[PDB]
Amino acid sequence: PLVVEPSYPDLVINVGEVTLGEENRKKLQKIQRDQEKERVMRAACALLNSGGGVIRMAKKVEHPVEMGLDLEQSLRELIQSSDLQAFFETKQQGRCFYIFVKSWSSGPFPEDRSVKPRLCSLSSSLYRRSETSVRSMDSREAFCFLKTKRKPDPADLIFQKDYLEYGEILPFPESQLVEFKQFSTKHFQEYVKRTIPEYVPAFANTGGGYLFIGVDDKSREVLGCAKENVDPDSLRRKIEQAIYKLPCVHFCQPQRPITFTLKIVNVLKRGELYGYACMIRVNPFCCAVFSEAPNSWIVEDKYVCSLTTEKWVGMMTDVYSKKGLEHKKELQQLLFSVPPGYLRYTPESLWRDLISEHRGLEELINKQMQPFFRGILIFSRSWAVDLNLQEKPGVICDALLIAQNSTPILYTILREQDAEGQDYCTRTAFTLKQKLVNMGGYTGKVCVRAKVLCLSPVSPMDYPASYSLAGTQHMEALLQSLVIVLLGFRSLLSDQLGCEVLNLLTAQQYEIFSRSLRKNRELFVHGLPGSGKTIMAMKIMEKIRNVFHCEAHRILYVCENQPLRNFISDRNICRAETRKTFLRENFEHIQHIVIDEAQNFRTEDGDWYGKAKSITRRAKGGPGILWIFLDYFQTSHLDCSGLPPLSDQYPREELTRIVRNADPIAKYLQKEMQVIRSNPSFNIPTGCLEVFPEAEWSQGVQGTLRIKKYLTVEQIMTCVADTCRRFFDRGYSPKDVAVLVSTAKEVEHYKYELLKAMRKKRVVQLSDACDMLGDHIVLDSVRRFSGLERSIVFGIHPRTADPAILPNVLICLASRAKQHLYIFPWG
Amino acid sequence: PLVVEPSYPDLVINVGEVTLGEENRKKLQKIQRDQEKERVMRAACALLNSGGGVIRMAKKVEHPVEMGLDLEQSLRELIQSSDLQAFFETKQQGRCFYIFVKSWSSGPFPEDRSVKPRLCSLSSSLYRRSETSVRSMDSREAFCFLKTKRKPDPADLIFQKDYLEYGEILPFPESQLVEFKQFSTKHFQEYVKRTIPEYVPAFANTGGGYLFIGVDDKSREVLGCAKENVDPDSLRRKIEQAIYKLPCVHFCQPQRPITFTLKIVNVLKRGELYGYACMIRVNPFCCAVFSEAPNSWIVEDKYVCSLTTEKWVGMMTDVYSKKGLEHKKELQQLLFSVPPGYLRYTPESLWRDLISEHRGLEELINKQMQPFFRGILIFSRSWAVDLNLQEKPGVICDALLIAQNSTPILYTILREQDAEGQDYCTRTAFTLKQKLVNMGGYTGKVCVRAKVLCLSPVSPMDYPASYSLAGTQHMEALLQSLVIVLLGFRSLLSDQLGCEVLNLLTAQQYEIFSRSLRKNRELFVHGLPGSGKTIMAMKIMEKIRNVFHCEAHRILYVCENQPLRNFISDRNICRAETRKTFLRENFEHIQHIVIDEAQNFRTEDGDWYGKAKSITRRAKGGPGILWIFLDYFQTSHLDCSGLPPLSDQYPREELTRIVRNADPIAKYLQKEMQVIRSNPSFNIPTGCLEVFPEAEWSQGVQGTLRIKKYLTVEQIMTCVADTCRRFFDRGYSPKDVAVLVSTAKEVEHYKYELLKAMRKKRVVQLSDACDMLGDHIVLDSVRRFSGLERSIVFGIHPRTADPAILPNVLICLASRAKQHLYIFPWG
RNA sequence: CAGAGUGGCGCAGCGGAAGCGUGCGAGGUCGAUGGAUCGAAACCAUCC
RNA sequence: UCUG
Ligand SMILES: [Mg+2]
Ligand SMILES: [Mg+2]
Ligand SMILES: [Mg+2]
Ligand SMILES: [Mn+2]
Ligand SMILES: [Mn+2]
Ligand SMILES: [Mn+2]
Ligand SMILES: [Zn+2]
Ligand SMILES: [Zn+2]
Repeated sequence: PLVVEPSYPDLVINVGEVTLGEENRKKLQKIQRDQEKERVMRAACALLNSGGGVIRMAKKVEHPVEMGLDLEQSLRELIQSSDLQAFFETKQQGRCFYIFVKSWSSGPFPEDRSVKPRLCSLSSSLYRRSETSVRSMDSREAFCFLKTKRKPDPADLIFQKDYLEYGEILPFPESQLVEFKQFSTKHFQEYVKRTIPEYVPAFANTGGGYLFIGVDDKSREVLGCAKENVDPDSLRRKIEQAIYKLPCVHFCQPQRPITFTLKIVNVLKRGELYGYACMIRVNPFCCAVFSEAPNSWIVEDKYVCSLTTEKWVGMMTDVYSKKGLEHKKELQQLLFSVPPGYLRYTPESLWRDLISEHRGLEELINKQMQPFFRGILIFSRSWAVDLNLQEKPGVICDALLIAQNSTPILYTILREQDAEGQDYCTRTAFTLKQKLVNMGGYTGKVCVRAKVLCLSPVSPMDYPASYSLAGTQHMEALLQSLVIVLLGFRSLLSDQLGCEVLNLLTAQQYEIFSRSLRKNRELFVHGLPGSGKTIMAMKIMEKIRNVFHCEAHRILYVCENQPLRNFISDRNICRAETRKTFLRENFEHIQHIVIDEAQNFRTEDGDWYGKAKSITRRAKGGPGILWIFLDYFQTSHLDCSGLPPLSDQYPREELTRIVRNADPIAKYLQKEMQVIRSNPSFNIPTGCLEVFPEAEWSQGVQGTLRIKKYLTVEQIMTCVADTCRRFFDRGYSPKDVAVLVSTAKEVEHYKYELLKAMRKKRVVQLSDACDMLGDHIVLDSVRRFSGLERSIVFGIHPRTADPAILPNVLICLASRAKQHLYIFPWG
Repeated sequence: PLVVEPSYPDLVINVGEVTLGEENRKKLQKIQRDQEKERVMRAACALLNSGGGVIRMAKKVEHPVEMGLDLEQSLRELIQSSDLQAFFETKQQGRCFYIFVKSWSSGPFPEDRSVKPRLCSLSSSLYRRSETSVRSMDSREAFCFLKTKRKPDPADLIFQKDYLEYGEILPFPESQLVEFKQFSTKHFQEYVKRTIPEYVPAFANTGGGYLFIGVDDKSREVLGCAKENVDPDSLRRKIEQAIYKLPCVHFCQPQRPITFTLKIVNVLKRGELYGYACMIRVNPFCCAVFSEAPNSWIVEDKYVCSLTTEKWVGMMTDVYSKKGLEHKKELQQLLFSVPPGYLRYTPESLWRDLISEHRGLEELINKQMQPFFRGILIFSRSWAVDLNLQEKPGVICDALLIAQNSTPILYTILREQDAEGQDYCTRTAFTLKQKLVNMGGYTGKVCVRAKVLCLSPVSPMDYPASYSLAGTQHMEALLQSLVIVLLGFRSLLSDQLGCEVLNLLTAQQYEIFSRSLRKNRELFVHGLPGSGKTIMAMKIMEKIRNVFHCEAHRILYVCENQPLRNFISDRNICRAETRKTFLRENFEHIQHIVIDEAQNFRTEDGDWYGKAKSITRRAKGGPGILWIFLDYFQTSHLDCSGLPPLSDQYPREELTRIVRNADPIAKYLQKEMQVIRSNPSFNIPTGCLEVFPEAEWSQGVQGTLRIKKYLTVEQIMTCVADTCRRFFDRGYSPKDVAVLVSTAKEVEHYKYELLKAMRKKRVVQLSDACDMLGDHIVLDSVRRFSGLERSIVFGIHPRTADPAILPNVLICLASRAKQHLYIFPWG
């Protein structure tokens, strides 16, 4: 058998001794020549179908040789093209000959998915009748034929005869429906056994037909087989067994076997029995019939394995993320932008952390990076763990180099040398390359070299020059495949990519939403939790600036909460104020007004809606913009909000697509919204909560949601500290974490407890919700975090005065978490 | 030579005598065998590339014979598939052998454009270096190669040498970049000259390479050619001339020629000059290099012609109604819906006219139609005229039969037997079939039979059974291709299809528009001329009833003009009234109000807008719907309309896509809207007319715009009557025509004047705009025709009392025509 | 435009099979691959 | 691969 070599960062199949050179291979005997050719072609097919690799063969002479015409032609047949260089490149050194094989297909969703076949095969074992000849279907023909099958005569006169005259002439020729065969003179039963697989499947795959055995096909003479040579019952039994032995694959019901009529008739010479002639009528088969199992190979674990018939048909007829595939170019430009003329280290925060914790690491890396002038060096605590592989103690970090005029290199940094370091690095590089091809959908020639570096005080293959990243196009394509690969795993870079995907989804929804600016002066925006209400408000204030050409301070933003007010003020896109400040001060200078979280306003301090109406109507350019954003699921009090009735809240816009939270958080939000609908708060007008989220909408961004109950306050705080420490060690910054509590009164108690639990984790700095721009964890109440978001949120003991409002507080908490949400309910 | 036979309704190529049968073809000399094969393959390639046809060949034997293995294999090579039955079917009758060829690709926009090449070829003449061998690209390979090009070494150490030593061993083998040749005799010059065309193009197309002439293949020793056989100057001249003789095609700029380096180096023997060795370095070429012209054939005019290199590359790399292509299925189910279980005649009005005009036509057709149980028979005055061919006097009618278990048949009915009737029918059927394939994109096996019928009391070819319409799928696909074909011509059916296309575009825009119903209670809809405003209003009322579940009489429609009132009222979708009636009467039972053409309202009778506000505000579902449709380009007076200010007209919806007029009418409306914008009326709001048509929007519907000036009134009347008579002869109805005049005072004059002409055309029935549902020509004023539309409009002498109102009239007139507009201005 | 590639060397076969002349019983799978044929070096195609 |  063929076995993949284990100590390489690629798929490497050793095919042993092979005779190379056209003269050398012509001097061989055909049997050994064909055996060597078949070995090489099985290896090539497996590598084509398994993501690419290297074929290693020892050559018997030192001097450079040509591969050979038969091997060339077999590779051409394998890829159905004369463009060998697109998939095969050879190098040779000393007594070694290498064939570097590119993947035939890459990714779960190729562009050519409906155009080209998924596999390469040495043979498909599919035959069809083409006029008077039987022709094997190549990979493309078999693909089309299986697609067709999957989508939902004077010969009969002779067939009806119960006997034939020796030397009789049949009145028709061979055709699409008729075949004439003579009997072999030597081995009659072996001959029929050989003949049935060639012709019966071909007729079955195309309209059926007649097979006459014992007929000269040049004369159409009936000859048959001498009775001394054949026994009709044995012949019939052999024929039937051969026909029933043929593999068949059904795309339908019922799955009845091949339908055929077999007649053995007497051949009478001068009216007396001379011999027997065989006639088979093959009726058209509903689906594909194979002469035998297809000759297609693939790499499974560490072995080169042939595909079964049904597995082959499944591949030929049939955690990935569609959002990554859709946005790969934008995501790559955002995170992995490749600069001109200098080498970039990312993530910068993790790089700075690593060089601070480890002495000489910066010098080691900078020394190793001297040869490379342009590219990106992507760091990580453990690329192995990033790819769902086992962590290795002693590995300081891993770095992936993607630089111009170089192949991808995975670096593993060790504090001190270890025996398993090289094996660990090779395993990680192999996994990364296979992911880049099979999950990331990279269609080029790719290799990842595994190099182990040490801090304290098998040989790599030389790949062809086509495996070095030539320039910007190659680097960007490889980095987009890397984006797709990373989005399928849990890691720091994966979470950053998920944040950017959520931002892109919000941008799409905002592009749709902003068309309402030209069409409404007053507008009531009813957004659902996680629908991006506040992002929409900020972007619409920006757009108002450019559309009405008014100076930024002419636009006013009103909200209920000081933390949200401060967050909006930090961007300088407008003037931001709280309901109380808005009602107290004077704003005749304001043209346009945007009100957010209007469901949380209150009437005691005045008629804010009337004041906003007056201010916007007294504008110079007609009645100014007055857009009121609100979300009735996120009501924080049972009092009157001061909004107009639901009948008078027109014109209306609905933000129903969740674009701000990962998939688990969005599902939790939907369930909580349904619970709210079942038990609505009585201050909300009856018909408000009948807004339903988009039925088939999903974010395609993976996140985290854990509910940890029955814990004490001390246990909760210890768990929070441990999780935060793990995130920070992996490379998350503190400013991506928020701890939200039941009420503002418990904030100080839980703050002291969190500091007690965190002083063990080397960080002692917390922040209030009013300082979102600081590099610290924010601890506050769910109420005071309205409109603000963090990647990681810890929800501690969500509870309120009215059990009816507890689902509301759960929604308000869950909607603040973008990717990771930890809830610690009461017990 | 090969010429298509003229007597047939298909492309028929006569290839003459051909030897058929494998045993008979083996007896031939190779020269004759190959000549016959080449002739048959030229015919097959031409038919594949020209929409299909029949190859006729006379065979030398009476009895049936198989085609022959070489012919089978050539056909398989031509279609790059063993599925011969998909494109070729054979029949033989006595001494004639027929090959029925299907089109390779159909239509200007095939669904597989990016996958398969548009042409079949005998050879592409494109060669690539494939390791150590040169291979020609098949059609698919060349398609991919030209698609790629269309986008905007130790060998060098031996090449750089000034001289070589006899017996020197080259240290490299033949490879992707190196080719060795060794000619040892006289004729060395001819050998290298004919070596150039096969190796230089391959290297040029495949990244360049080296050609060493004078190197032993097996040992790689430099031997060269004895001095006495080679003259270096002459050799260089031949090599350069051969290289520059190679055809090249450029997709780029600059179109620089092929770049190469040629060296004739001295081969020394112990320091003594022995001979010459020739070395060529071929650099990669920007584009495709051909060894010769491609071998591809096509039928143009009556000849089978070979494509030139440039035409072949164009066809391999590069009226057609795209709207028809998009909507073919809906258009077919609308106009050519095939019924189950009976034969349908269309158009029904034209059929009735024909059988009323001609005695015995009904029995003739019904007796001819007995064999057919299911299908459709499509009548016309002249299908030849419909297909832009010449009209033939004596043809009563043409009918296209599309029935199950039959081939398409075009019937030509003559009043009396004629000699040229069969030629006319055959030409029409040939044109129809060729259009169905090359313009309607029909990818099945299609033939149109041509039968001539006589009202007064070359043999046809028998097609394979696969050309008969098996059932619903084939008949519907053929009728959809017919829809596409008809939409590219002028005819009654083409106009009906264009009307349905306009309706489908309006329906798409209404689906986009109706989403505003949930979001708005008050809405001001600002439509441009031809934007479907009234259709939107009607459909929105229909949706209001369905969504609010209120009875139709609860919805009120208010307009300015009695004819539009009547037209809307007859729909029974609502209560419809005029402005004055609305002010006068009581409407407390009304929930919703829709107001159309609001810019034409007047303030004299009262505050209609205030009344509508009051009525709608007090509905059960809160404030009721109050949608006000209006178009300021279509104003009818200089007086105040009573609408609220433009700033107060919010929220707004703008209908900017023209969906109710054909392309010429839409372009005319766009041109005149600029004239309006140049000088708007003083009563019109300042900024309202700043709305613009959708930039890249086109209906894709053919229409007619004719402006006939410098004519007197009787000339106008005669032209109108003549055009109406021509339309009615072709089969149009009088209810498709409107004659619009400047004012109602001139209506009485023009009505008598128009009758004075129509009494010569045998129509004496006219009506005003209030009888739009009758079977008569409508004559009325342009303003009185507000909100209504007809397929054919004659606009006569537009006029007004003030130049300030003059600009609107031409738009207000042109917007009322759907497909045909005739304007008769002053002069 | 055609032809040739079978014992070290030169060569005949022309549908059932490995032989002749030279060189000394030995010496080749009839240039390679694929195809038709019940069946080949022999018929067909492509390639070197 | 070579030859006429
Ligand atoms: Mg013989
Ligand atoms: Mg052979
Ligand atoms: Mg066989
Ligand atoms: Mn046969
Ligand atoms: Mn070679
Ligand atoms: Mn060579
Ligand atoms: Zn089946
Ligand atoms: Zn070029």
